[PDB]
Formats: sequence, C-alpha cells, structure tokens
Amino acid sequence: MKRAVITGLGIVSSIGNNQQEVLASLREGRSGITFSQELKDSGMRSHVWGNVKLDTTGLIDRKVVRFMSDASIYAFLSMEQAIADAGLSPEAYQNNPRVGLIAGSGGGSPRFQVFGADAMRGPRGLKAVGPYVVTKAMASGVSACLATPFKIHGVNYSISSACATSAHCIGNAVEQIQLGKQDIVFAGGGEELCWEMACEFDAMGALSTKYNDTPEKASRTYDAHRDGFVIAGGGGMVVVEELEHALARGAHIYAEIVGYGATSDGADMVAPSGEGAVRCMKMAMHGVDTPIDYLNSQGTSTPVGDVKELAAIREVFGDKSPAISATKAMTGHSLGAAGVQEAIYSLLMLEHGFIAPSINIEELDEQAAGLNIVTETTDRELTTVMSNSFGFGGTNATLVMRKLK
Amino acid sequence: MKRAVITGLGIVSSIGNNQQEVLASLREGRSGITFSQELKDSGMRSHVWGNVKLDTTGLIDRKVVRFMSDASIYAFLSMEQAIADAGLSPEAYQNNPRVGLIAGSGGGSPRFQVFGADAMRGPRGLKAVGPYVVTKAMASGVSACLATPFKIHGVNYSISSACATSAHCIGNAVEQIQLGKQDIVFAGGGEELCWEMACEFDAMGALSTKYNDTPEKASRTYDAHRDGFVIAGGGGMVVVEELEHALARGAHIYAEIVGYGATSDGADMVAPSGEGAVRCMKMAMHGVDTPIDYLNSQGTSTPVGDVKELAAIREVFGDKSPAISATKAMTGHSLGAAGVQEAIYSLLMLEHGFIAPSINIEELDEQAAGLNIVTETTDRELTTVMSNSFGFGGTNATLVMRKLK
Ligand SMILES: *C(=O)CCCCCCCCCCC
Ligand SMILES: *C(=O)CCCCCCCCCCC
Ligand SMILES: [N+]
Ligand SMILES: [N+]
Repeated sequence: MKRAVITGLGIVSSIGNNQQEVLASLREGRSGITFSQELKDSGMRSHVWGNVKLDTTGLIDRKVVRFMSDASIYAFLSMEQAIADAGLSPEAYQNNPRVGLIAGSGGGSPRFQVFGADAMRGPRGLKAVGPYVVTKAMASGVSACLATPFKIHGVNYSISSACATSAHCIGNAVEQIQLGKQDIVFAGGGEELCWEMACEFDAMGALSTKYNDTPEKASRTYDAHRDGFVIAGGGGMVVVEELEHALARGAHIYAEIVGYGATSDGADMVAPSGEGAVRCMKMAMHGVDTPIDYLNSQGTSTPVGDVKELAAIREVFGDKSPAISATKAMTGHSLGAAGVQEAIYSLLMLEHGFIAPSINIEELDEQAAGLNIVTETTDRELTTVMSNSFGFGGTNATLVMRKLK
Repeated sequence: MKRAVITGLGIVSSIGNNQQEVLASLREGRSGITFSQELKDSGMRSHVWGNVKLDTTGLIDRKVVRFMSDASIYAFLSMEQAIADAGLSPEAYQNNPRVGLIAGSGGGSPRFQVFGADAMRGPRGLKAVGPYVVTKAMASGVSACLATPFKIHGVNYSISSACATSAHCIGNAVEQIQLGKQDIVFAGGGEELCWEMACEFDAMGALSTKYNDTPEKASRTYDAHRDGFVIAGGGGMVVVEELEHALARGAHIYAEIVGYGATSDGADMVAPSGEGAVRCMKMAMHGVDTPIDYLNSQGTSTPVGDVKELAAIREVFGDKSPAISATKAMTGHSLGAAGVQEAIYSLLMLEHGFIAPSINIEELDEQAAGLNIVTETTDRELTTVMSNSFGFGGTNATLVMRKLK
C-alpha cells in the first residue's frame, strides 16, 4: 500500500520555539523546567513546570486567535513552522480536498471551561462569558482552530487519548495516506499549561513535589529518587505525506513512518499494564527488519511508570536492547502534545545523527540494570528510531521512523 | 477491502433509555425536552434541555464508576446494551487484540473540570479535589473509562470533532475494519448535560430562549420561528464488525456501512459553509448503486444552520430528493453524542421500515421548497439511509447505511 513520510515539522516547547532551538537544547541536555509561582499560589505541592518561553501576543491574526485557547495557539504556531519547513505554498495545500488535518489535545482547555463557569456565576452572567468560550474549551479546539484558518478541505478532527493523543494523531494520518484518502495530513497537537489542569494531577500524587528548590532536577526519569512527572505545555506538528507526492514536488524527507502501533491495556485506569505496551511495540515493528537504533521512551519520571515501560522494552527486544533516553527529563510532560514533540525530537536525532542524553540520573534504578540508557550526548548514525506514548485509560501508541536512501 | 456492518446497538437519550423506548418515541414523535430549573437558576436565557430520564445510581460498579463523568456513564450503559444486543460474551470480545473501541465526547466534562477548580480554591485544596478528576475531565474520558473495564485490547482512543464527534468515531471504526486491523470495534460516544457547559452556548446566542414556557416546542427544525437549538445529553454505541466475522458467528446485521464521508470547510469557525457538506455527502455516496431513501439531516433548529444544510442537500440531490427528517426536533442536540444516536435512530428506521417525523413545524421555511420534509410518522420500506453531522471548526461527517443483500 501507500507509504507515508514526514516532510516538515514545527514545534513550540519548553526547550525551544523552533527546531533549531530544540536541536541545541537536546545536544546540550538543557532543561526546560522552571519554578512556577502560579502553581505555588494555587495551593499545589508541585511548583515546577515546563513552560513555553514566548509571548504569543500578536503572532496570530486577531480575528483568528479570538477563538483559540493556548493549546490551539501552540499547535497553530507549530503548523506555520511545519508548512514553511515542508515548503508548501498556499496554493499547494489550501482549499484542497486531499489535504487534511488531525491534531488534538489531552484536556481541551480547563482554563476557559473554568473561566466560563466563573464568569457565568458573576454579576455579568452571560455577558462576562462572551461568545468565544466554546471553541476554546471544546475537545476538538486544536483541530477546529487550525483547519478553518489554514483553509483545510480534507479530513478534520482531533484524536484524544490522554498522553498518547498526538501520537495517535500521527498514526491516524498515516492511515489516511495508506487508505489513499489524503496526500497530505498535518498531524500533531497542543496542550495549555495552567494550575486549573495541573492541580488535578497533583491531587493524584502524579507530579514531582520534592524538588521545588531545584526545578531543573525534578524530572529525573529512571533515577532511584524520582517522585512524579513535571507537567508541561506546548505544541507540535508534522507534515505526513504520501511518498510519491513528496518525491514529485522534491520535498525534503526526514523519514518514513514504517511502523505504527496502537493498543489497549484493558486493565487499570491510571497505571500501565506493560502487557499492552509490549503488543503496541510489536505491532509497530511488524515488517520492520531493520534494528531499532534509538528508542525515545515515555519515561515520565514516575516510580511505577518508568519500571513498567522498561520491563515492556526488555520483553520486546530482550538481547536486542536499543539505546534509550527519556527526553522528558529535560522537557517535562506535555501530555497531549508529548507524542508529536517526542516524535520531532526523535526525527531531529535521526536527521542530525545523535542521541540526546537521559539527564538527572544520579543513581540508576536497580530495575534498569541491563539496559543501554544513554546519559550523555552521543554522536551516531541512526537509521531506525522508535518513540512510545502511553496514557490513562490504558491507551498505547508507538511510532517507528526510518531514514530513506 | 473488508466490509463493515453494524451488529449491535445501545442508546441512552432524552427520548428513551434503550432502543425499545427510543423506537416508541420516534414512532409517536414524542419530545424528550423538558424545563430545566438548573439552567434557569444558573442565569441562562435558555431554560430547556433534552435530559436523560434515568436514575443511573448503582448501575455501574463502585470501583468503576468512581473514575467516570456523566458522558462516560451514558456511553458505558449504551455499550452494555450494545454488547448484549450484539450477542457477544466476554470470552469473545474481552482480552482480544482484534477488538477495539473508539468513542468520544464533545467536551469531556466541564462539570468535573469546574468542580476540581472550585474544590482546589477551597480551604481543603488537593484533598477536596480528590484523585479521580483527571479521568472524569480529560477529553478521552469516554474511551478510557470503557476500554478499561470492558477489557479491550485492540484500538483505544477518542475522536473529538464537536457535533460530529461520534460520527467520526463510527467512520474511524469502519476504517480499522477496512485496514484489516480489527474484527470488531465498539464506536460511539456520550455527552453530559450541565449548565457549566450549556451557558457557553447560550453566551453564543445558539440556544433557544423564546420557548421556555413550552419546552416541547423549543426545538423546531425548519420552522420559520426557530431560534437556536436545545442542548441535550446522552450516549450511544454501535458494534462495528467485519462482514465475514459477523456472518461466521450468525450475528444479527442491522446494516452495512457502505459510505463514510469526512471533510473540512476551511471557512468559518462556527457557521457552516455548505460547500464542505456537499463534498462530504458526495464522498459518502460515492460507489453506492442504490438511492438514498431517507436522510437524517443535522437540523439543529438554527436560523442559518438549517438553511445552509437544505441548500447543500438541494445541491447534492436536486430534484430527486430523499425523505428528510430532523430528529433533533424531538431529541434536542446531544452534541458529541449526536452522531451515534442519530446513526441509531436511522438504523431503527431502516430496521423497522418507517420514517420518524420532523415535529414542531408550524410554518415550513421558504428555503425548504423543493424538499421532501416528512412531518408525520410514515411507514416506508427503506433500503439505504444517510445521516449528516456537522460541528464547529467546519468539520463534516456523513454516514450511509444500507441493508445487507
Ligand atoms: C497522561 O496519560 C495523563 C493524563 C493526561 C490527560 C490529558 C489532560 C487532561 C486534563 C483534564 C483536566 C483534569
Ligand atoms: C457543535 O458543533 C457545537 C459545538 C459543540 C462542542 C462540543 C461540546 C462541548 C463544548 C465545550 C464545552 C466546555
Ligand atoms: N516517546
Ligand atoms: N443526523
């Protein structure tokens, strides 16, 4: 069937506002985590986050941004970058039935949902709410707010699956190409960063709380003293394109998506079963006879989570254990946007020939003994890479990307 | 490619707590709209809604329902009905890599998102929020809360696209079957009903506010006196199964999905372009050698919306127009759940050989001239039916179902 390749990327993350800034952070093992007065003032125990260091004011037309929440803003800016990177002119992708968009977020916009309810209960009522809250708060905000302004005529919707969200978005885009329904599909996602959403995770005890005095050390995937993930926000977008279409226009191809896995645990609501992740990676590797040179793990820096994922990896590769690094140690967990951002970090490593380090590992967890966890930037000619994404509800996604000759 | 058929269904709506109660309401054109003190007390102008008349207390195990919001509860109950109606037992669909689930909501759970923020801002903070808000408020709540307890091992995620949400879920389920990845996929969704969410729509001026005195007459699609839609809540789920697999086990086949359209307007954020709907219907009708006997339009009962769709239908068919009926006239708009519930109403019409009436039409709009708008329960031998779903962000979905030869 049809082959799908990535021809453009765009990103807004805690470690960079474009692929060049991100590339530098990855090579340097630079943390994007900072102290958050907002989280502290909200009454939370976790006072750290991976924030987007950028004032988006005026970067989007006023009549367009008025309908958008932060998740959509981040994704929108990421898409602008991706379009430019793919060298797609307006006439090439706009008002085109064969060009679609699949992108979503993990929780839409808790900030604007709370805003609406707060305003509604005030002395102004409906007048304080305004007519823009629906498009900002709805779950499909990210796809709706991008498809409309970019004149998308093809597929248009969001896939939501907690922390696997943007990973499934990319996989679904590949499916549209494989079904011969689209030639190009912009895929990715965005996620806002706010106490309104973060406090819910803290109430679960899922966020780090013992490293507030040293923000850059809070996210420490695989470290014996890890205590939860560091919440983050941002966006990402990639251009998924049918191979022949890309070659014809002389597009720059980063890699082909040669494997896409998507499974379900059918076990616990907030804890990974591991068994589901094993099937997910095996599904993505079906027909992939090249070895995995690098694996960007979910590695959220959680006690149970990091362990379960390492076990799954061992079951899948056994003796063929590939190099591994958890970029979340420096970026934080962007939830719905993690999938696409991590695929982008993986594509950058593949494009530039290097493996980003898994930082903050002062004492490697005992259950990670026989493994190749890269803890220092290492130059190497990579050919095939894998990136895993897991979310609550036992949802699993795995993407495998490979360079083209 | 593989063919997909519907072998079971389940539903919880404002006009019935199962397919029997629903069938009864559709035949008599009974309204599910009632006066809402909650909406009135919130300060809204719209005081009516399509509420689910059911005491869900104790219908779901304590350990399970504790992670669920109303959207998930409605979808869960609908799935139970669908499983039974499909004649499936645990040994056949549980822990089975070839059985998945794709169900979503339009806005996760504004109520629990507001609850979390309100609780957090209280004197107890995190302790008041509790550890169950994330799974209730996240966008993928509907898929996560069902795939886990039902022990689903295949695909698992939600597709959100505003009022087209559950329609894209069904279509995506069909694609999974066509790709040979799944033998069965439970598809549908759910939506809670609360002022927290409703007020956002009222603030847009999209909700009916002139018929609070006569609730059952508020939703009046195609009536020259319509003034917005009536918001509703509920759930729906259908069992999408590969043809040979269904025939092999002697399942009851309602119909085959012979058409699935999904397009984008790339025009206005909240107003339909009509141009996108035209392409969506044609895409779904492509390859269908039989004419459309009935069309369950979107018909939200809005001034511009109703007119735009009629123009689109007029453009697609023209003189040879199929029977048209807007069931939202009696059910209200269940948003994210609208797609699957309407697909079900259509399957019930196809299964029982009849057309549900478009009630509350005191004065047909001038825009509906050359169109066959059925306003009275009519017995007809339908063979092929079509259902349209449109949502903000210019997202379109069309499903065409037909009796199996
Ligand atoms: C990742 O799997 C952990 C869950 C992330 C879900 C997306 C964020 C939803 C927040 C909704 C408000 C609490
Ligand atoms: C249909 O397209 C109208 C918009 C429906 C959006 C989904 C329902 C939830 C909206 C956001 C609530 C916070
Ligand atoms: N990853
Ligand atoms: N419909």
